[PDB]
Amino acid sequence: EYNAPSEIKYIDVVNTYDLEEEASKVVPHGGFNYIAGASGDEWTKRANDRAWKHKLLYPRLAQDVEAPDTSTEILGHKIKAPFIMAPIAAHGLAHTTKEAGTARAVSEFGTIMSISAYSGATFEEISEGLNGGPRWFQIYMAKDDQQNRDILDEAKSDGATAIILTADSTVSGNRDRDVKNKFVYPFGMPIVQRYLRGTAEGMSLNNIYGASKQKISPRDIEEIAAHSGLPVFVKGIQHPEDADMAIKRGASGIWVSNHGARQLYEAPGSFDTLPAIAERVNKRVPIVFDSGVRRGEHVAKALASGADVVALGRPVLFGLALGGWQGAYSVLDYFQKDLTRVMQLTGSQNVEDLKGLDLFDNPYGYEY
Amino acid sequence: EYNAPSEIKYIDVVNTYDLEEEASKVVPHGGFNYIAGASGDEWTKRANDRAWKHKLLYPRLAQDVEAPDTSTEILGHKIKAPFIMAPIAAHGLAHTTKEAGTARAVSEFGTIMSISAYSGATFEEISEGLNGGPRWFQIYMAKDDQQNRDILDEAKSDGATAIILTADSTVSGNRDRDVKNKFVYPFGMPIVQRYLRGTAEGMSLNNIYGASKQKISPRDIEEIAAHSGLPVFVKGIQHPEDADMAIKRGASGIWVSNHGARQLYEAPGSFDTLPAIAERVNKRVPIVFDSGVRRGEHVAKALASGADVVALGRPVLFGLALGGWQGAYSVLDYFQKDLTRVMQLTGSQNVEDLKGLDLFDNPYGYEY
Ligand SMILES: Cc1cc2nc3c(=O)[nH]c(=O)nc-3n(C[C@H](O)[C@H](O)[C@H](O)COP(=O)(O)O)c2cc1C
Ligand SMILES: Cc1cc2nc3c(=O)[nH]c(=O)nc-3n(C[C@H](O)[C@H](O)[C@H](O)COP(=O)(O)O)c2cc1C
Repeated sequence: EYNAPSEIKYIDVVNTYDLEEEASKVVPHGGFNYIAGASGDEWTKRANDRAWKHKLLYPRLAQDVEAPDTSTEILGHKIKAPFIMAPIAAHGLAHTTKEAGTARAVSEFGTIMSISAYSGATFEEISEGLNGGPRWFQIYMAKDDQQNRDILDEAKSDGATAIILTADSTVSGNRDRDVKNKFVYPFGMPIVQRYLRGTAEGMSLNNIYGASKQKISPRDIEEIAAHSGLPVFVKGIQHPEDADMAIKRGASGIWVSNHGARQLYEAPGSFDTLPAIAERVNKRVPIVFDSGVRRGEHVAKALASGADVVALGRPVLFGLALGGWQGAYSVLDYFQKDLTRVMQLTGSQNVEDLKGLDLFDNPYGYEY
Repeated sequence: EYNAPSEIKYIDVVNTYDLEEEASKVVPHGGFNYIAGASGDEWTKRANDRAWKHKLLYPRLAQDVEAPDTSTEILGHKIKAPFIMAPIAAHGLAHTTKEAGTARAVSEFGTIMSISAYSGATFEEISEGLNGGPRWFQIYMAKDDQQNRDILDEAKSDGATAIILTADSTVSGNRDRDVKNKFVYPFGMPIVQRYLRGTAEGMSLNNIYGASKQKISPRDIEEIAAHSGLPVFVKGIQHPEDADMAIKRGASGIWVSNHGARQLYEAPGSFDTLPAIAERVNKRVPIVFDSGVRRGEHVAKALASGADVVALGRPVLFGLALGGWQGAYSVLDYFQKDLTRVMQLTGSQNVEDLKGLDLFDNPYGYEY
């Protein structure tokens, strides 16, 4: 009973904020609000966005720069721009082509697709979209150790070159939109088919987050690392002590995130947590940053603040919310062009130069 | 004319500070004061030392650590401990075995030897002491481009795997001890003789530095890197902007140093400059730190603050004075054992763990 959009077209992206309102006049109310919403009254989602005004870019003059190069390398992948696709469940809420549609955009653009444990697409559907493109697999710890062995084997057979252990979701955030809407996922998770015992449709949202491992410990990071023989990112980190713990427990990367503000409420905007984590990590492993990236300036500010790449989420999905629809390859291309402008105006010839930018401290915050 | 010590023996190093007074009993007065002294009234040499009290280590308990590993890697060299030998002129002022004695200690210990352009030993004599051990060559640039190509070609043919461009000595520091003692070198410098016309023997350091290039520019960093095809460190950096510049001009490493306080007077202690430089470098290239390292705690604090390795200077030369290669070796062994203790008490199993340490800010400074 779910009428997702199915039209395929390029979009002229002026900015990613307008993509949210664009789509809701076939684009189902409950699924839109599942994608767009966040915990509580969404103050921490607003914080993710307003945090970018805390540290401001300087234009830099006569820097001897032209035709900036956005390419970078992470864990042996050369990628077209320093952004990857974040792992997101249930892309079928946004478009009938679901994760296969996103994978084709990501692969055709030339970056890394992160595949959610809660994908609505089969791997063979996602694989058809990827057409050999690089992919990382995101897992939740299962209570059942055999389920963890089986899903790590699945990801490795499926050509994953890293595992993303999302650790910030041991229970659901207080997602008021989903509660008020009495939102139920309308389709299955053909990858985690080994846990929910009864039915997937008969479980709303509280019973599925509950279904996964709550008692994750550093030993789980050690055991994923040992079993997989792949680099493991720990995703959801906001406190520097968790970054040190994760690296000591064998993580190969730190993924700074608050899950798009969909988890803990009345927490900091994700960008505000990044410098303290980067200083603690002190180059030991690569850092991925997400939660609120909407502009080229945000990609630059994350790199200047210690991230190696950012991950994109909601703007890429925007095949849905509020008005008439937009989000895909056009969105990836927008971010690459947007970043190229920012590189030219900050004196940055290449992605390494972005990592050396000094930012202006704005103590007044958003209202200035 | 100059009766340097010649005895070869191991020494029991309680601390490296006591080596200074002990070396003053065996090294002729002029040469001793050339090694020990610094600019002006030595306030910035004292600052180098007192800066270590600005950021204090925490003991950490129940950290599940035993038998810490001090090994690390820099620019594809596995080394026994995260310290290398700093390039120091004229080792024959300390011991008759001169740079060959230092080279033997460094290669026997298992780290990298840095060769001063103002060595009193030939590449051949140093090569014999190294017995295949890794070496980096420190250039004091000639004004003549062809002499630079020749020096660089000789160093690379001798087996250099990096070039160190020392840029902080375009003129001498105000070294009052050497002025008062009317210090002149008592022997020749075979590597740079080509541009001294005569011999370094009987020359002041003013006149030797005066022969090297004053008008060093970013183009010089580019041209050394292009000609050598070796990674180039820029040495003497204390301001983060020079780090950004050096990297944009093709440096493969930043070497944070104030030359052991022998150059600009009434400048900060070197360790106080490190964090700002590390934050600006932001992982782009490796950082070597020097100027005042005397204890294992100093090695740990440098790594915690963004350095990949430190370079050792005066203490090693004082060891050479007191025991030739075995005395110099005794000092390197002291630093390795000293660091191992500090790793155990800080909860550090390996060198990467040291990079993740938080330090206590001491705003009272030395007198507390
Ligand atoms: C609709 C939606 C579903 C998500 N599902 C997952 C998930 O399955 N796995 C996961 O690790 N994170 C998940 N996240 C979090 C994202 O990986 C990412 O952290 C977030 O989208 C970044 O915030 P932004 O999209 O507002 O920039 C989801 C986020 C959204 C918006
Ligand atoms: C006696 C002496 C001679 C030095 N000669 C050189 C030199 O030839 N080349 C160079 O790059 N630095 C030279 N330096 C600086 C060292 O590389 C290094 O920065 C310094 O020894 C670090 O300070 P510390 O020994 O007090 O810890 C010299 C230092 C000393 C003590």
